[PDB]
Amino acid sequence: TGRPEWIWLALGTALMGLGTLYFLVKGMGVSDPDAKKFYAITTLVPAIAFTMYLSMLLGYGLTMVPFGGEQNPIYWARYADWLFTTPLLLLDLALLVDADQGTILALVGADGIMIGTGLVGALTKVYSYRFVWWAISTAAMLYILYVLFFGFTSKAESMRPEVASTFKVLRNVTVVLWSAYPVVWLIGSEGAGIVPLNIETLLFMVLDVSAKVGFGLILLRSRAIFGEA
Amino acid sequence: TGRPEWIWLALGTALMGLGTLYFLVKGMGVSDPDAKKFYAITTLVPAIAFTMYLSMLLGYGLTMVPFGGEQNPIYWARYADWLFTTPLLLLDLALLVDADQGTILALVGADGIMIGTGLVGALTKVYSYRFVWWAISTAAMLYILYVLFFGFTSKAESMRPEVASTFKVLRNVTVVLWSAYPVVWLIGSEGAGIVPLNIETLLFMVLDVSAKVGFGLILLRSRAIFGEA
Amino acid sequence: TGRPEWIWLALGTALMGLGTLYFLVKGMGVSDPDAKKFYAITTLVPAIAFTMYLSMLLGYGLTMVPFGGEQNPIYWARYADWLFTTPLLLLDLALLVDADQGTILALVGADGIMIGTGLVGALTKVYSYRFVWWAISTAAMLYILYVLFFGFTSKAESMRPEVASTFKVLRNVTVVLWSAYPVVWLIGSEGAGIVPLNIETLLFMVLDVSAKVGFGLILLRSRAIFGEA
Ligand SMILES: CCCCCCCC/C=C/CCCCCCCC(=O)OC[C@H](O)CO
Ligand SMILES: CCCCCCCC/C=C/CCCCCCCC(=O)OC[C@H](O)CO
Ligand SMILES: CCCCCCCC/C=C/CCCCCCCC(=O)OC[C@H](O)CO
Ligand SMILES: CCCCCCCC/C=C\CCCCCCCC(=O)OC[C@H](O)CO
Ligand SMILES: CCCCCCCC/C=C\CCCCCCCC(=O)OC[C@H](O)CO
Ligand SMILES: CCCCCCCC/C=C\CCCCCCCC(=O)OC[C@H](O)CO
Ligand SMILES: CCCCCCCC/C=C\CCCCCCCC(=O)OC[C@H](O)CO
Ligand SMILES: CCCCCCCC/C=C\CCCCCCCC(=O)OC[C@H](O)CO
Ligand SMILES: CCCCCCCC/C=C\CCCCCCCC(=O)OC[C@H](O)CO
Ligand SMILES: *C/C=C(C)/C=C/C=C(C)/C=C/C1=C(C)CCCC1(C)C
Ligand SMILES: *C/C=C(C)/C=C/C=C(C)/C=C/C1=C(C)CCCC1(C)C
Ligand SMILES: *C/C=C(C)/C=C/C=C(C)/C=C/C1=C(C)CCCC1(C)C
Repeated sequence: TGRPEWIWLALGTALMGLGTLYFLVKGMGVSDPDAKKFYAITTLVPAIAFTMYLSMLLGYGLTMVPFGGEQNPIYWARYADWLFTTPLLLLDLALLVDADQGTILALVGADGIMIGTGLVGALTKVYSYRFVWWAISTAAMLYILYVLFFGFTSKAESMRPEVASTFKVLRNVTVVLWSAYPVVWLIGSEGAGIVPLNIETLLFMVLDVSAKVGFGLILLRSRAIFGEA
Repeated sequence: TGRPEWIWLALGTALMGLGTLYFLVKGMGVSDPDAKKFYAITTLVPAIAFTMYLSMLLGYGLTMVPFGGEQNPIYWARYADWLFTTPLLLLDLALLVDADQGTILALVGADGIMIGTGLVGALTKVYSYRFVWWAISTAAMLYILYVLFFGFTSKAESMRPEVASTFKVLRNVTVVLWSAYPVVWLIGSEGAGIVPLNIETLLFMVLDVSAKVGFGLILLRSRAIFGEA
Repeated sequence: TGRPEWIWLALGTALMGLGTLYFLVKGMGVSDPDAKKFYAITTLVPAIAFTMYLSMLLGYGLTMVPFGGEQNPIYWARYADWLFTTPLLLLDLALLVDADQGTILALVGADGIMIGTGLVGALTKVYSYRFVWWAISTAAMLYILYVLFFGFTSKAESMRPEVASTFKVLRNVTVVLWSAYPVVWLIGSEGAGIVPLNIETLLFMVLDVSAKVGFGLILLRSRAIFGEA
């Protein structure tokens, strides 16, 4: 394997795998029903990302897409990852603040549109249309961030202090990290092609590990995931 | 873009997009938890259909399927739309009548079979087998209509009068509009090829806008979506 | 159709179809809300398997995968079946013992990984990597079996005696039958190629009918699916 980005795919694979194992072992010896929900959701996230990084590392999760008169390597497995992991991450946030079902459905639905349209944009062969899908996806992302900041922050402040403050930290982490993804896509090989694939891959790896394992480390060490005992 | 059906794809795109915006703005300023559920479900429907009409308009959601000794344009994106939107529409109906979970699972499951087998039939290269899948899908549709008429009508009449009467209207709309889809498929380019694709596309566009935006306009203007206040 | 395995695909198709009809008719005349849930879940399982056996029989659910320097017939439709049916079967078990939501999410998630990685392994063109995916999938399966034996058996014994004893029987059936699948894959055409496809197909057919129709016959004749009346 001589793809230059292989090193970042290997490191992502390793870090997701180690993250999954840590959460799995940490979650052993938890009986609180509420805490079990968070452990289950949060452990699945890097477990799924592990499998999809491994598929990229082994070359399964890569296809060639012709656009701009070239054969462009597109790691389609990222979207398969994000389709399942990003709603789980939003579920962690929503459960934390005890969001109502309708809000959860809107968030997960907007998230599916965001990832779905990003995959279409990534596979689209007419260059200028790629950015049409990027814009729709980014609009869906803005909707999600809107809800997290101006709906979830409303109900969280009415929750327990440990819930309010854990939510606020995870909210901020999410807004910052999630916002970088459309930027990397736009400047990387899926978009304008300014940043080469190997650096794009490093950037997504840093984002993915932070948004998944970092997020989970903050969440799962907090007392907000337990019922008041 | 010189595909003659492009005009109907553009109009569908526009009407779904406008529908989505109307529901989104209308749903702003709703705090009732029950009404939020309906707004969320109903707004997602045309939002999803928007993306899939746009994919057809831009040519992404189209493939060529050889059968009957010809290369037949098959808009596969319709099924991707219907897979997600048709269960959401059934969820609107089920929540309205407070259906039990087992009935909801049966309906959504039968609906997945209906769309799944329709997609297989649409992609199948042996001409006579296409109609085998059409028959299975239509049997799944009959099951759904059975449940809506002879199960949901039973519990709705026990609900609030505004729930009973809003359900009955949406039920009738659904049965009529949904029944036309297998007919259009059978006589159109996916089936017997009597009606040319451009007219088939107009017909599905009229059905889709009615079953989604029309449906949602009836539902979201009714008082049945709010708790009794 | 001269594929030698066609006879087992036809018989599986027939037995799933007959199973579905039996459960459908049997479930007519059930009003208990709890029993309705089980009937809905259990009837969907062979209905889905029916469609996917039929797709294999008609040749839709078959692709050719080059590995080991040969064109290998891979029935990919099995995974499409298993992706939806195996979580439904686990849902039957979990509802029986009234498992908490977090445990259900872990089980369904691990199950998706198990089937997802098996499909990747089945489609992978580098021969030695196929067994990497097989090992990950089998690890996910071991996690599921662990939970069923050393978590579900814990709460079931605290349930009604008819629930405890119906669970224990279905648990044992599941562990035995589910464990055979990775073995058949490993020795069959997807793996080491010791057992030819036609015998592999017979083996999966016997397993599938037992794990689905057999399972459902035990479950749906038990009094554990009803509330105490
Ligand atoms: C939190 C613990 C870690 C903290 C740190 C995290 C850093 C993550 C990102 C690094 C970007 C690296 C960018 C490397 C750019 C190399 C550009 C290059 O090689 O340029 C040569 C080219 O020919 C002409 O530009
Ligand atoms: C509710 C507000 C709107 C109300 C109205 C909704 C109408 C929707 C459907 C119209 C079908 C149009 C069918 C057009 C058929 C044209 C056939 C044609 O061109 O035939 C020539 C051919 O060479 C030989 O048949
Ligand atoms: C429960 C009611 C039914 C009870 C019974 C269920 C049996 C299911 C499995 C049978 C395996 C059959 C294996 C057949 C193997 C044939 C091998 C063969 O043909 O070998 C020739 C070859 O050239 C050199 O090995
Ligand atoms: C190098 C190591 C790589 C990583 C290892 C292989 C990953 C895929 C395999 C198995 C998934 C196992 C299940 C994953 C989900 C577990 C959910 C959980 O922790 O559930 C706790 C809950 O409290 C319960 O009731
Ligand atoms: C309640 C839950 C709501 C969930 C809402 C989900 C909405 C997803 C919407 C749009 C994206 C669909 C993208 C589909 C892309 C398929 C691409 C594909 O498979 O392409 C294969 C090949 O390259 C070409 O045929
Ligand atoms: C021309 C315009 C085209 C259409 C616009 C682009 C469509 C895709 C983009 C964003 C989806 C936004 C989210 C869609 C779902 C919103 C759900 C909703 O309304 O939720 C209300 C609920 O009460 C909350 O708690
Ligand atoms: C509880 C929820 C229950 C949900 C129940 C869902 C049941 C779906 C069943 C059958 C349709 C499956 C259709 C799969 C079609 C895939 C076609 C495809 O991707 O084909 C690619 C290419 O053309 C060839 O390899
Ligand atoms: C040869 C025969 C082959 C098999 C027949 C064709 C299979 C696919 C067609 C229809 C699926 C019908 C719906 C399947 C799910 C029914 C769920 C159910 O039984 O629900 C009971 C519940 O109590 C309700 O409230
Ligand atoms: C809460 C619910 C949790 C659910 C957890 C699910 C996790 C699935 C993880 C990994 C498998 C993904 C496998 C994706 C395989 C796609 C293969 C494919 O479509 O390949 C087409 C073609 O052969 C090549 O491009
Ligand atoms: C664990 C991984 C996470 C949190 C991934 C998040 C990914 C995104 C927020 C992706 C967003 C995109 C856009 C808003 C537009 C362009 C395409 C995407 C999919 C990269
Ligand atoms: C918003 C879109 C809606 C309500 C679409 C409904 C679609 C159907 C009821 C499709 C039904 C079909 C059959 C019953 C058999 C042939 C194939 C289908 C998928 C067109
Ligand atoms: C109705 C069908 C059932 C219960 C199918 C069960 C299937 C499995 C437990 C499959 C398991 C696999 C492995 C553990 C590794 C190799 C690949 C699989 C998918 C065959």
